[PDB]
Amino acid sequence: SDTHIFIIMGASGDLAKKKIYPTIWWLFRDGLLPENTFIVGYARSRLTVADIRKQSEPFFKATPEEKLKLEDFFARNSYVAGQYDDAASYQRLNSHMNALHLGSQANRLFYLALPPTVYEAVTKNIHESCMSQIGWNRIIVEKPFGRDLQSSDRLSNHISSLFREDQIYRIDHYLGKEMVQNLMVLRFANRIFGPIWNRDNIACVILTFKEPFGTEGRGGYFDEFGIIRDVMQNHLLQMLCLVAMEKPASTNSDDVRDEKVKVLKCISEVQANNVVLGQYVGNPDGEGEATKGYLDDPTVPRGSTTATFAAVVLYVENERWDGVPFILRCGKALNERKAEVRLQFHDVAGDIFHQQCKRNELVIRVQPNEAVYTKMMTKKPGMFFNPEESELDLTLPDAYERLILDVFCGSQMHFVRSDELREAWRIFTPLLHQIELEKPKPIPYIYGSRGPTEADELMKRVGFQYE
Amino acid sequence: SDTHIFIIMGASGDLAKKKIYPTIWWLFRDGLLPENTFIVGYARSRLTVADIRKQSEPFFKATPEEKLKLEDFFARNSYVAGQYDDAASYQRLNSHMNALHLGSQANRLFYLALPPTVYEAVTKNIHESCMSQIGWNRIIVEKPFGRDLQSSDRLSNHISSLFREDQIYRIDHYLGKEMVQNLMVLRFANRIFGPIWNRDNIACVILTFKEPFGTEGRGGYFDEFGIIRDVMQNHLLQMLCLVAMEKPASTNSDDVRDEKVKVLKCISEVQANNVVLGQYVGNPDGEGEATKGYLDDPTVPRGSTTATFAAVVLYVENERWDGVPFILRCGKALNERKAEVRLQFHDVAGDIFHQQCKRNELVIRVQPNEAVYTKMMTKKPGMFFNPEESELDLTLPDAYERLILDVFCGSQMHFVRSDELREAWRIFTPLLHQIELEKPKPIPYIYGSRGPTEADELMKRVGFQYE
Amino acid sequence: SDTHIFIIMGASGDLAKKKIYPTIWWLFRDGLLPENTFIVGYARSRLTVADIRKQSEPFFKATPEEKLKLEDFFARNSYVAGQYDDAASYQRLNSHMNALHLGSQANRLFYLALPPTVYEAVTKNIHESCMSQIGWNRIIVEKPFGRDLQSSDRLSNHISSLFREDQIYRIDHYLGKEMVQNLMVLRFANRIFGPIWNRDNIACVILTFKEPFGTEGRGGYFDEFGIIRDVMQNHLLQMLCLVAMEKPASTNSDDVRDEKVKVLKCISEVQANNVVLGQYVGNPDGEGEATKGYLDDPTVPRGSTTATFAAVVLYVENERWDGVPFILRCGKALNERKAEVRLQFHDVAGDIFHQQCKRNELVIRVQPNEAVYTKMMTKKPGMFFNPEESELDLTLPDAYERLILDVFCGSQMHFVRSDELREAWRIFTPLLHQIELEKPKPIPYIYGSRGPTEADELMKRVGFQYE
Amino acid sequence: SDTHIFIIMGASGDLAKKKIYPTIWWLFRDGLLPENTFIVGYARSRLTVADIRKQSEPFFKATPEEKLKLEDFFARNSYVAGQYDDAASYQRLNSHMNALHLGSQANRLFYLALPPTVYEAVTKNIHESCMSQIGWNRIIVEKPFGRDLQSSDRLSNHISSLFREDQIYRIDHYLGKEMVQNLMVLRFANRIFGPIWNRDNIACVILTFKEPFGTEGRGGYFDEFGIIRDVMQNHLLQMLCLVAMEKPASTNSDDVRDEKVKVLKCISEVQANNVVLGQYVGNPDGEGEATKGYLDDPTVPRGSTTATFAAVVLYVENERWDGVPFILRCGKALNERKAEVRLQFHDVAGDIFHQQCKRNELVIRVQPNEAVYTKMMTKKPGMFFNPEESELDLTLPDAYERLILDVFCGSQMHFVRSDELREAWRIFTPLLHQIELEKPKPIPYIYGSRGPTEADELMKRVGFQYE
Repeated sequence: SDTHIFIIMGASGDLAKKKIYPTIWWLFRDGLLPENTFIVGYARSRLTVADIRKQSEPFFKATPEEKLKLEDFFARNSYVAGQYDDAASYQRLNSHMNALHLGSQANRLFYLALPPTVYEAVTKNIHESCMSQIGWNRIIVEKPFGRDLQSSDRLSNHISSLFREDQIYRIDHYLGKEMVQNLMVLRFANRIFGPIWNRDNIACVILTFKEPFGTEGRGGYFDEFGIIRDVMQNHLLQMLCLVAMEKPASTNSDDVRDEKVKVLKCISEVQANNVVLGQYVGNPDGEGEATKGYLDDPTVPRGSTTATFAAVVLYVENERWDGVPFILRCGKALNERKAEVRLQFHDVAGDIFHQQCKRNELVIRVQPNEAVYTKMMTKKPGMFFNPEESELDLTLPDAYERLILDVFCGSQMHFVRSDELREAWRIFTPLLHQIELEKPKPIPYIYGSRGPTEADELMKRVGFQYE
Repeated sequence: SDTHIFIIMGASGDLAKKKIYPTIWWLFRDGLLPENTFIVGYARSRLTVADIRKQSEPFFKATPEEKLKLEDFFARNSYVAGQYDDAASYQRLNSHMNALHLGSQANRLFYLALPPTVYEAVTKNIHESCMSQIGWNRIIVEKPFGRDLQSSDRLSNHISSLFREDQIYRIDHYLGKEMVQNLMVLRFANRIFGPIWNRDNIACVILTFKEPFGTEGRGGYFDEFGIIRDVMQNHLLQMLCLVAMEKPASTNSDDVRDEKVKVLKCISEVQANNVVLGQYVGNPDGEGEATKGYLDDPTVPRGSTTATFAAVVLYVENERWDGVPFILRCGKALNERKAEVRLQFHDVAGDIFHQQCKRNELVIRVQPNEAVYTKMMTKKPGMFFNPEESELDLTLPDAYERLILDVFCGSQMHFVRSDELREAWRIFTPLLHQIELEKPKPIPYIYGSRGPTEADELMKRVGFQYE
Repeated sequence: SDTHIFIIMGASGDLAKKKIYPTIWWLFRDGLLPENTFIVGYARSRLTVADIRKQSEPFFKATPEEKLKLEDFFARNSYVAGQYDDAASYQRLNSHMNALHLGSQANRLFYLALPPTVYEAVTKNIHESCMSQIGWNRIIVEKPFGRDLQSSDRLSNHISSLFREDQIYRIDHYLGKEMVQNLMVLRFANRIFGPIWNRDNIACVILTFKEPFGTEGRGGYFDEFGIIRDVMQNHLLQMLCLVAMEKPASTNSDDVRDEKVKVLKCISEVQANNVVLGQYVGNPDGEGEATKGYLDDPTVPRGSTTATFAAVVLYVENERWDGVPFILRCGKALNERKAEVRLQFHDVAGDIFHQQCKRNELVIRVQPNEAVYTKMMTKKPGMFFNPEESELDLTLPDAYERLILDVFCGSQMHFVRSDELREAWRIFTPLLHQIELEKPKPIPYIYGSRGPTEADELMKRVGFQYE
Repeated sequence: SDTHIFIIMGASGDLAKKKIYPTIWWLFRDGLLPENTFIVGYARSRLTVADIRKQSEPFFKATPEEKLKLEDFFARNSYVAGQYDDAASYQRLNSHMNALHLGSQANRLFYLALPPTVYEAVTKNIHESCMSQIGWNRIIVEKPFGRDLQSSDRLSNHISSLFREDQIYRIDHYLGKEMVQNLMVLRFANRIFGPIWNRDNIACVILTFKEPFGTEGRGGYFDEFGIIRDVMQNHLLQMLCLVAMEKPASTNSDDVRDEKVKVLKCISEVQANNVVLGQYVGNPDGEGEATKGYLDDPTVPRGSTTATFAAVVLYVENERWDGVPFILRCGKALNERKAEVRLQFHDVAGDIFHQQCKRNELVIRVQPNEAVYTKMMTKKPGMFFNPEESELDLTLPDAYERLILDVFCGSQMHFVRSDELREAWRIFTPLLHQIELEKPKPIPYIYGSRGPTEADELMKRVGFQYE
């Protein structure tokens, strides 16, 4: 009902032209955005709505059946050209927004789709210039959230001195939000999985994020950060919080993020003896990009110690998870594209089936195909007592569209908080400093393989049983 | 490899010609019996193998493809005519076995398919004359096992003074042996269902055995015993033992029957305030037998207070099942054929889903259409935290063939023991004495219904939350 | 070192001269305060240090041995005469504080011991002038913290707009801090009482606070608040939070108050059917004040429905405490002085001792005679299996001295938080509004009795088994 | 009434005159024996009541006050001289017993206090001649119950072919029967110790039986058996059964021995890698027998590897005790006399006390100075959250008198059964056969020390945390 404005900061950027504009396109096409919604593209380069349309339509996946809808979408679009650290551009932007249908009363939604080196300046100018005095104001902040505990604290302190937590929306591109809700309903609305969700029954927790592609083209951008900062400290650790949390007081966003930050407070700093780092190398038997390793990219500096694979074992030190390993295994250039939560349960206390029993498993897969199945054992049909391992299944805008829909709706549950981010960086900062100080050489693994075998050895050591 | 003999006592009886000969037919046809197996029918009236063929073939369900195999099977059988209480006849039958290929060294298997009023004489004569000195001897005792604690005690004392527990096989026609193994493997090989199998999680247990037909023709025989002795005293109580048993020390038959009798030893005597007794009456809407009531059968004595339906709540007072109701609901002429084990779980402690969750259920249906499925809630596809109830499935000679194969193989796990049988009557004897002493009037219910609503009121009172 | 200043707001009040001067005197006498500490009294009446001496010496309970040390303590005292709502008075008080040894660098602590209506002006004036620019500043706020959710929210919002939670110290005079630490260590450092601290084992929780004396003198002031607001809203509910809290992430003050707030957030509003209200009436026999009832006090308004006793059942609707009653029983003019936490455990699952077992209890008595004892069953010596009830013991400035020491050391664990207080008032606000709207008549009970019988009936109804 | 006869088989032996006659003295002196109790000594040497008096009075420990009652006890006694393998002597004994006041109607109770090589003939002669046709018959059998599985099965099969389990009373001199009942009431009547009695909480179980003296003169008798067959196979393993048993269906003896044998069936055979065997050596610094080693005894054969100390770790592979070690530590000539049960509990999940908490323990000391106490952490009084470990106590004929009283009363709970003994010998037979075949050398330890250090290393290896 209320009129809204979708503000794309740095709309000329690659991310804005490939993932955000198509994602508001698909959201307006499906009728999910509020009826009165305006898109204002703001960047440094002087462009028009026609230029943005021309440069973004290939990624729109447009069809001839909806050219009228496409024209309606682009009639709601607007562009303002200005520097990110020049105030005059910001009051020009604010005057443009006020020069709209109920622009002053409109709810303003900022998306910061620009390099993080200017987040300070952009947030400083937005607070003084482009706020709305009637409707709410919300900024979407993209990763990276700094690289250390100190930098993350300084950016978070700046933003929280300007905004409040109700206005900060730190987005996580890899959070499905549907399998997360499946997790919460499964382990919180069912008594089957309630009492068994603790130390006494679960042996280990494996949180996986594999990508079959390396760092083609954009290897220099990945070099400065590494796979830990890329995936593990934010996405896999948020999945750890969702898996290991206590039952919240309610399904409110704050009541869930409190449980997540409480789980984070129980995790101690990472020790390097529980970390296996890998770096993919070219495959001689490959066909395309498989024949080029991480160091083969001309944008990667020579002798780069950046790891494209990492397996890290964490321990949530509370009553429910003390001593249970949490193996965060993520890496690039692996054999498949997988992202799942895997729980191995303990062997049954007292075996009457002559060591034929296997550990029960509960897998919550997000990528490529969503599934929730339990690998438990049922009796093999016949005339004889032996269990057999059987896979039993227990289970549409994608993750990004629904995340933007949460930002519109104000559901901040699936976004990392400030204290949550501080604990997430506290867990990993000493290990990252040690890695970037000593520069230990990562274990090379072949492109398309399963990663270094030392990661498998570490998983064996911590108490993981693989068939 | 070793030769076997299958002795059918009372082969001229209805039970033999209707259930036994087809069952051994299906066991021999499927190539499951030992190759050297002899069948020796014995009854009072003078018959031959040809007479048995003429009276039995329509119930064989044979096909023209296997008429040669049928001829081979009937060239293997034999008949002996003699009284059940004459030593000379038993000596003749023993000689008849001795006049067979390796007959003296054969394993002898006696099935008691004759009225229980003469078991006292028949077992005595069998022990006196027909016993085997080399091969094992096994007798299969058909229900009824007496009418109360005293009659069952005297019969069991006689049989155990003659034979040992390794030789007694008290058969349960309604026991699947397929879903029982599924139960044991499900709850004993899986940690998913291990910790939750107790008071803290399971709210109530429903053990159901319904039949869509009444007591046509043979209602007079049912009159003297009633539905309690007919189904509930033995079959439903064995199912209760299998559900409530502790994990045995091994998969041995004795190690399982010890747990069964231990479970029976902690069930108090049945009180009349936990029992709902009903009698099916005609459904004037008719259709067939439905328009004839229990008392409308001329074979039933006038003014018969025999209950064709019974709902009884039992409490296994031990550390695992204290306070958890065990509702045995069995009846005749009900709405459908069903035999299932249903476990309601408690509501989740602390509801963050606005009273939308329902009690989880684990259902182990024995017949028809064997299945093991849990009613647990998944996330409703959509946009919000909405739980919806979903049925998730977790799952070949019939039961009688697999039970006769148990007697052949010596597996005595699914047969009731003497101490187990004595505990079964100590739980039901006071109630039955009260019923046939005071002679209460059962609540009449229409043919084809779900039973008297007083049973539903009883289940609701004891803690069964029916949605 | 690090010189301190202890500013006692309201130096002429009864609370000051009767409890605060003795407490700080005992703190210095025991050598517990920092060596450099100054006590600056401030009130409206023109007084001196000698007037403070003459008005407060009866209550120091001093001895002639330490009269020199008493003189030393009074040599560190001072008085400032100024109105509570005069800016010049606070300016001269700030100048007086600066006119001390290392005064500007001193840590300032203001004890607000003045009537509730004046906090609004006093906090504002203190924040305007009397703040310290170098050392820390802390305020100690005496109850009442408003009369309902609205008044408490107003006062808390004012104070939080002025001060931060690190500076607000809401004092609870009834909180032992010695048996509370014993409770936390007992239930968090021991595996004996760890697993059993949940629904599955605990039947009901009784939190008790009884006084043997009535409302002599201070009767009209008690009239406007009632026993609920006086004791149950703050002290008994904090005891409930301590009993029902999960294990905090650490022993830090914030980590404990977070668990306390999470416990409070899981408690629904109090219903009038779970409340029993009593009002003590004069015991005809008596000896003294027992002859005088609540309305017999001339200062109590006629026809007062104020309850001097209250029994309230609370339910913490979370995973650990769903369905477990929390019976808060507080009252005045009862049979004995008592303040204890009593935990009844369930009956043992399966009784093999012929119903001779009583429910196990864990009692943590705070006053009188601080003790921790559990009532479990031990075998009666002899030749028989006859268990018998046995009491087994499981277990220094007073509570107020250690509470002021907490404010000096900054240990804010034992002080209620703004959100904690908001939740506490949210729980009780509808019930109190109904009480002072409908004006129910409390059940009159004899002075020196155990309270109205309806409280015992309520405990019996909710599941309390009294031997 | 119901006249009783106490037959001491082999009354001329050391065991009778040193332990049994004083025990019946103390039983009749305290008025615990039935009033019509006759004592009949029977052995080879031609003796009289006066001679038994002369040889046994020094061990009677009587007083001149009760010297009058002494004759009354000796006025009920009688003696028969006969060989143990002569039917004429046993017929004479039967006639002598029949030549008593209501001797034919009397209850006959035989004590077998004669060498085990003669038991086979003695039991046969008793069953042939001396059995009672009216009252009950009970035989008390002394250890050893054979040397291994084969001999024990032979003896038990012989006795069971002669007598039934209601007549066989296998005595255990070291079973207190007083602290065992305390343990049962503690863990079965209380929920404080109920849910914590499993894998999830208990880390290890230590079963101790120490003696400060070595083989004094009877080293030759101990040489053929060893400390395993001496104490560990029978007494410590019965303690293991009592600790690890599930809650019986009742307090009946049969229901308890059923659980004991069920626990025994869940114990795998002992492996030599979980066994530490020791042999004590003389201590130069000693004064008396401490200076003489095991091999220094002339009655001990030269080059004897008989173990006088043994530390053995067992595992009860069932649902409640999977992976929990059961360390049986017994030895002779140790530092102190002790026989206790110690249960170490796991570390609390999540330490908020900075690695200060120690594992909770529950100690049930049987001898000396019977006591039950828990070592659990309570807060150290002061100004800090630091717990301290404290010992909190949870707590008359001696053990042998109460055991004979159990035999008289028919309480068979504390006597080992046939199948119990079968499982007990099955557990230890492979290890003992390996010991007697390979003949390993035990680790020498100093007389009066704590035992070999390898035992401590084994306890630390299996999971025992020593402070």
